[PDB]
Amino acid sequence: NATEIRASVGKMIDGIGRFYIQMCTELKLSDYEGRLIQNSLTIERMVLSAFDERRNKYLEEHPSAGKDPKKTGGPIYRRVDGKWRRELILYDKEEIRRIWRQANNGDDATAGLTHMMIWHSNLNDATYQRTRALVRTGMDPRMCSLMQGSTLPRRSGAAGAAVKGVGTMVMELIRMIKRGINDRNFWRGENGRRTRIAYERMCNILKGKFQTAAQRTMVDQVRESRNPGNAEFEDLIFLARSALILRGSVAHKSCLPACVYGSAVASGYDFEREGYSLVGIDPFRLLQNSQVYSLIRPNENPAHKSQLVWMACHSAAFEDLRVSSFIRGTKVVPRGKLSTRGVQIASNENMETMESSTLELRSRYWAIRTRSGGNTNQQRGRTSDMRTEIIRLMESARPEDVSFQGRGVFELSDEKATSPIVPSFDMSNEGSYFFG
Amino acid sequence: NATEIRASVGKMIDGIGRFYIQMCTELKLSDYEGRLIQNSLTIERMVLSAFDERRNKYLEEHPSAGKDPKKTGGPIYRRVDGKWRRELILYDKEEIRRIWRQANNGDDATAGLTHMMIWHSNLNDATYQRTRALVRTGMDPRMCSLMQGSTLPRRSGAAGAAVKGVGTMVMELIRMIKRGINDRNFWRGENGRRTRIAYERMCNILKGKFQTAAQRTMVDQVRESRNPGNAEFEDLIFLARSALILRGSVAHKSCLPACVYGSAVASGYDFEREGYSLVGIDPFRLLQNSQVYSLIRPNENPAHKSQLVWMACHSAAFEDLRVSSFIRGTKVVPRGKLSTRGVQIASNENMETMESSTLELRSRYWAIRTRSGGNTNQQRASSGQISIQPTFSVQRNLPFDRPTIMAAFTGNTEGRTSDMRTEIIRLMESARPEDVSFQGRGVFELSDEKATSPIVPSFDMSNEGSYFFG
Amino acid sequence: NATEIRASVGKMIDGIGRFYIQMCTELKLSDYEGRLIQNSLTIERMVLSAFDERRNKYLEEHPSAGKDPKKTGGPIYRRVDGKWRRELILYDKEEIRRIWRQANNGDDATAGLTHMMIWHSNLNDATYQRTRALVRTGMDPRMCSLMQGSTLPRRSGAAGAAVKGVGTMVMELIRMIKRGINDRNFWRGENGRRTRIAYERMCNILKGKFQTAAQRTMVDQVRESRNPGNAEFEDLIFLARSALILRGSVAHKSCLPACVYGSAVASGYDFEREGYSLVGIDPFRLLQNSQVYSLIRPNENPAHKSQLVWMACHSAAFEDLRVSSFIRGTKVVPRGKLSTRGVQIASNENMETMESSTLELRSRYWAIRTRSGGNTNQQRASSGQISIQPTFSVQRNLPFDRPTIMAAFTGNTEGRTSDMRTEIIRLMESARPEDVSFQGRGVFELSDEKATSPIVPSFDMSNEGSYFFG
Amino acid sequence: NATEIRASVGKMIDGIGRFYIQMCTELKLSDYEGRLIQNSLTIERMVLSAFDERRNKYLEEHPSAGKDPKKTGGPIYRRVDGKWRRELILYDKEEIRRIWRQANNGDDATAGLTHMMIWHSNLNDATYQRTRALVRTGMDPRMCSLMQGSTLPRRSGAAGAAVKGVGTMVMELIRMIKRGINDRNFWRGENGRRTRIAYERMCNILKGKFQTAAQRTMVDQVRESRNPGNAEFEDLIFLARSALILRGSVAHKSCLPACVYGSAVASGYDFEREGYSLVGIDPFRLLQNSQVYSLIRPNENPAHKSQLVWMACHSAAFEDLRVSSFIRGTKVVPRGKLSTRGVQIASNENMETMESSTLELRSRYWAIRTRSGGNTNQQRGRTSDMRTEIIRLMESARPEDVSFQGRGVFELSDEKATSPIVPSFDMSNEGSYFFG
RNA sequence: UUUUUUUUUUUUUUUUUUUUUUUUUUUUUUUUUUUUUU
RNA sequence: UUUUUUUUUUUUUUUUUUUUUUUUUUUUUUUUUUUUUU
Repeated sequence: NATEIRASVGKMIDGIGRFYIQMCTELKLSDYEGRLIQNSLTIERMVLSAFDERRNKYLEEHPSAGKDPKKTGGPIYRRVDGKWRRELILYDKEEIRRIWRQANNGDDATAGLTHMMIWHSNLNDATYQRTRALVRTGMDPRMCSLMQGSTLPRRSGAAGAAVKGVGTMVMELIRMIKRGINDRNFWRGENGRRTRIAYERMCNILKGKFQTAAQRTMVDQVRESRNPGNAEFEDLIFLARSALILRGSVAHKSCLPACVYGSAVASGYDFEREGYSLVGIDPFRLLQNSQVYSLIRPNENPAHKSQLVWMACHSAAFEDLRVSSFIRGTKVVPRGKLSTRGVQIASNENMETMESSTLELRSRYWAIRTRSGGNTNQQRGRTSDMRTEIIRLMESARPEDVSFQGRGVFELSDEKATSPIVPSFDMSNEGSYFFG
Repeated sequence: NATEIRASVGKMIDGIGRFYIQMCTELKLSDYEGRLIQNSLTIERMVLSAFDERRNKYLEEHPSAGKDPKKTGGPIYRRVDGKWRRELILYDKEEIRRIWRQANNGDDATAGLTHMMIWHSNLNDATYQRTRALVRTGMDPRMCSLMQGSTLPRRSGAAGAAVKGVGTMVMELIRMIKRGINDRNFWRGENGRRTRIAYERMCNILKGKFQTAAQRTMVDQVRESRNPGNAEFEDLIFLARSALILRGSVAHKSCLPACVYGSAVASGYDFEREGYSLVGIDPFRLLQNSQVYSLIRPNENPAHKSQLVWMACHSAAFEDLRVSSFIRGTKVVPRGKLSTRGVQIASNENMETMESSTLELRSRYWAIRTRSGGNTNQQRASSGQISIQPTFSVQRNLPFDRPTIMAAFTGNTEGRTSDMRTEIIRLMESARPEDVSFQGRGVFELSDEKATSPIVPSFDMSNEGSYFFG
Repeated sequence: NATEIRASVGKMIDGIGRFYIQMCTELKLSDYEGRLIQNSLTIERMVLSAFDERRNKYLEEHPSAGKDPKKTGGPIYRRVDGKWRRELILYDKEEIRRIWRQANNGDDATAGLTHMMIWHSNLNDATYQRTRALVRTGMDPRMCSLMQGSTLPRRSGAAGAAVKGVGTMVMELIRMIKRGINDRNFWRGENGRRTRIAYERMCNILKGKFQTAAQRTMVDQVRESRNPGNAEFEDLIFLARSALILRGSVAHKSCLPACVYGSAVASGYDFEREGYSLVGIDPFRLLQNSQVYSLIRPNENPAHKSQLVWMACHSAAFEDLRVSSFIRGTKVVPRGKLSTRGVQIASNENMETMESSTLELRSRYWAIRTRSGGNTNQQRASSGQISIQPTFSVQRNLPFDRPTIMAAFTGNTEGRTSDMRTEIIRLMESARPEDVSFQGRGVFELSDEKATSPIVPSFDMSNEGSYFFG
Repeated sequence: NATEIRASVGKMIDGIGRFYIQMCTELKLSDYEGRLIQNSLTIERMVLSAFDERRNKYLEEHPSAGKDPKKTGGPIYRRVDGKWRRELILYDKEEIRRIWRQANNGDDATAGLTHMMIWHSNLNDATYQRTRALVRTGMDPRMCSLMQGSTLPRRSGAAGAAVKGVGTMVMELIRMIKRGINDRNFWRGENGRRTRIAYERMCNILKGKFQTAAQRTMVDQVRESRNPGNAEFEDLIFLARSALILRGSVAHKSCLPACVYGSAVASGYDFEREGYSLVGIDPFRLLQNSQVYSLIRPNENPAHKSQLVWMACHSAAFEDLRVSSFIRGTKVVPRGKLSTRGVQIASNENMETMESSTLELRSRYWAIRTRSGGNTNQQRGRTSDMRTEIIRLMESARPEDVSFQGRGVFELSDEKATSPIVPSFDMSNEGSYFFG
């Protein structure tokens, strides 16, 4: 049944929106200031810093960074008669812990935490990707496309584990392998047993993510090495460059700004009654009547900022630019010529130059975002023997194979997925590559 | 942590200063004679000749050069009632070996050796640069700027290897390549294996010195030649003329005269307690209250000699003249019109003409000297995606950059020639003589100790000449 | 070094004695009631029930036995004006967990746990041995002498594993073998892997316990059976009846009553300073000035109770009665005619009949208790040469023992049956009830502290009976 | 030329005999007491403890074992009117160092040191062999025959290295391998370089010791492992059990008691003039007119003691018993039923029971002792491939192949090796095995 | 015609043993009592 | 119909670099001097 899942997610987002309502009540912010992305961003890093129970335990025994008992950051942006000012207001974790507890009807609301942390991962992937660490592990910078969910820490659950990319898992496992190579860390002690356990958990997440049998079997055989040394490093690099084309079935969770939920809940649109979905039309139509204000530099233009915000909201920064333009109805500029900077504001930037303006989120069309792979795969002793079939499959692969047969782009006016329209692009080589 | 490094360097320089104190005690020199650069210079060549264990072993089996059992040179300069006299006093190595051993609390003090030999390399680079060898290998004399640390022999460690210039490594590797071309020296014997090993050690020092990925990769591919012949010669010449603009991150170690440390230690300024640094304010403030005497020819002027000594001390002979003038506060004369000669005195020069006088080392300002590079690389490579991920479920093609996909699992033979040149040339064309470097850093005042607030310099004085040679 | 081990054991027993002091403070018991064995016994079953983390986890998911959340038993015995009364006072585990944590200076003190559980095993072996289980597995009741450390569960560490007898391991392994025979439990799952692991751990404990090479090799070959069926059952029974004479080197850990440590610690005798030992004179001299009170039935006599308590303290219930009498200086009555019962009191016994009195622990002599074996193996195997080397250059054959040369590179299948039996049987026939053991060691006097001069005992008192059971 | 070697060894043994003469002069011992093996044995451990410059340096920095500045042991045995008494007389090293220096005409006489330490190794091999260490390394006790020169430390030179057995080298190399396995000792430091150097020196000694090409090649390939781990352990165990039959050409150096040389030198028999040899008739004829007294327990018999002393002198404890009996002319009892104990006397044994008597060293015949192997060998990727030829050679080997063709046992009266007599034994299976 | 190198604690009570070693959890048991009974 | 584990120091000045690192020796050179000469 799907009604129970819809009711659960509706209750969750209703609690999130009511928490947004109460923070707006408590912060004494104006109507416009309640529609600012920066305030929600800072509040949600406060959120993660309050439920990072592992880091809370680590920092209680580590009183450093000066004035850091329970309070971090808090750069609240406020309006005086047109101008803007930031105040470093410090909030302790514990009261916000109870305000959450009262916001979800006595529950912890860890799932909502997973969705907010994933949405932060989505915005991070949209804005900046780290070839720095990618080459710190020595892997080439030609796989920036598999850094989805890279900023997500381990503390997230299965729902968080679903959206992390294959390359993110590759980076996380190589970190553990290099740590176990630097020092003899795999002893029979509890630490070795626990890192072992985390290793097979991440590995069966990996093998669940893939679709073709060959890569699943080679991941199975990579496990057979009780002592991860150097050979497994190139083995899993080969796994990664095979997943470049033999991509894993990774989900795309559609989370939206902290405000969008709050504005919807404030207006009285109860999500429990009519039901809510995370993959269907829902996050599209909530943005059809949503107003969002944002802060922009004197050199930054808002036109690219709105498109980057739509990237962050729908996690389409790793998709083809042509398709995103089709759903937008307007051309989407690649990151090569974006005359904009990161959404977050640096701690040293002055305030006389900063200017607030609206963001456009309206899209002409809507589409389903399933956790499936291209139809091209369906059309098609050690690790090297399977690398042979990897190579022959790569040779069989073509840049022409059309995927996603039987599905299409839909119009906004339809609600039950009745009749789509088939898109068709013949616009030469505009560039289907967000980076470069 | 940085406290441990500061304590170590403080202990080292304290031992050096105490050795200077004991040499002053043993040589029966006066107070003024203990502030002479020449005495410290001769004593420190004695130092290197005593720890040159490789050369010690080579000369024990090679008893030549007449009276040379254990003693070399030793031209000690002394004052009689205003006049000067040199005595060729010969000191054997071994007693000075034990005096060092007692000076560093039972330790060998090889790091201090590295800093003194680097400081000799700094003074040599400041005074004279060898286009003679630069054209002996056939390389043009336009690259005299990359002869930093040229006089440094191989015996120095990693700290010594950090300050050697890119051109110094180029010269050292071309020497080995020419030796291996003259005779079939790369055999499977131990000599070939050891020269091979030294070769990759010098090469990963090189690739550590650079900053941009293209030159690191081409250095990696130069290694793939198991038999260094003629092609690698022009390959590494191209590497050098690329490093002319794509300069390597080479450190600048701030060593000071043998006396300056001794005078500071004698006064009781313990460096272990308050800590010491080699890059920060430290060598600047020690020179703020340091007195130095030097020997000058009857034709030489002391005004340029003091500036050349400041060059040698702070290894700023390869820097822009305008900046050095700004920190000095006075104009720094380029080597074209320096009416002076080398600091060291020739063995045949007479003594009635020689005159001793003070040197000025005070500077109006101070600045940090990091081992970083300046704005150069621009629009060379931005990686870029190779694959795509389906976010929306739309019936569409999945664009794959196939020809690079094949270059990821296999590949042909791009080569080091007619391939990396395009990138090097493209980057050189993108480079401009206008690009300002070192953003976010500035020149500081002496009165500040914690790097609080700098002042931004600005020169509009036409074309005074930012070129020490020529 | 031995000083560190002595300091560690001294700290451990000091913590144990301080915990005894604090329990005496908290229980509001009198001076006499603090010298009762029963109170310490009940408190120490509370101790084991509080650190039985495996059983704690098993019982949290199994809430049975009525009122059993965290509290078990607790029959505290108290005096009213001469008479005695038991109260079933229930203590939860957790507060005693923290009181331990504060008693060992923030440490868990698991080693002390091992020694107390071993001492409970020692008293259990002294009082009652189970031929019930010995014949439940079908093994004959003739081997009651190898039930040392039988009550010890697996949770003990290596120190606990050292004192468990060979027969205890035989029983534990036969239990696992019968469980694996009843059901197909050796699957490739985690349970099979873990029971496998515990099996080789118990087996290398076994082979470490033995001394002669033949039994070690046959234990090695018993391992080669991946599927323990029926043949291994008689194989290891043969191993056990061979260890009857070819006894294993099993240690004898000298633990003493919960009170004895507490009284010693209360008086201020710090064991860390002067050092402590578990094998030497130490537990002997602490009992030389120790007062112990105990509970005795109206029919039980205290004379045999004191001797049984000395058995339990020094784990000498499996030794020769004559030797124990010699160290005692008084005759030790065997269990055949002991007009006494178990030390522990049944839950239904009335209190008007129960009477408290002192126990005698003074011994005339003292002896070392090493984990060595006695004279047994004789004319079993002397290796011998297999090859020869030509010393003189003489035209002669080179004798090579070829059939063993083929057995050194290859081999058939000798088997564990009809092969090692011959050696075992041969050695048993070579064994005699006359062979004197422990040459070079003797019984010592109390007044000596450094093991200077012993006295050689000599018994010619016919056949008084060197057999505690029967 | 061989005259120079003969002159050198004659000068060396003349110096040794003159040092024996001077020790007899200095110790104030009687004529009988100068013919006791125990006195020479103790004096020669004093000798080795005085030239053990490595141990001297190690003990100067390690002042332990109570009163041990420069003096060790010294249990001198003396006669009072028939009875015997031991005195623990302590001699410092340094004066004996100069007395040596004056005894060899200003030279160190390290070669003589090598021969005395080898002769101690010979007596140790004759008396007791250590299966204790042989099984400490885990090797089976079925190779006690290859423990020749086991007690010899590394300090000996090439002459000492020649007589050490193959099994001795196997034990020494396994010790280093186990030490390098326990800790990461093969670093680029000087210690690793020096242990490396000692390793190839011991290995080319090994490959020089062997005769057939297959084992030399497999020893060459064992070297190719830069990191000696576990596989090389069984590799070299296979090497050892192959050398069981494919024995190495190990020399047998004929050293004699400290006294025998002294008595010969005292009588005026200059060895420089007539020449001396270590392999030929020489040590045989010097024992033909040598008188030796020894100490015997009240239960020990002198008949087996004399034979064991002849074993120690001629290092024939690892040879066939039948051949040794033939040269003796009397039956040689194997160690199984020797009702005797070690030659050296324990420090706690009482003196009222001890009795001194003569030893018989006369032999009916004499034979050359070359460093060659049996004629049976002349009649005949990894380590396992060569193990295959090892197995086939072992199968080709027979316990019947007669060796040493063209050589025979000689009579005493002949001096120039003119005519031998061929021995022939048909005495069933008396037992050609000294142990077991 | 083939050769003196040194790296943190060992060995002569004796002849084949003896020696700085460790908290894992899987479906119902046990203190009426000492060798049976389920 | 698929899920909150914690182990010794990191990160919001910014968008693809920058950062606790080390004594090896092989057949004849060099301080009359500063860019030639052998």
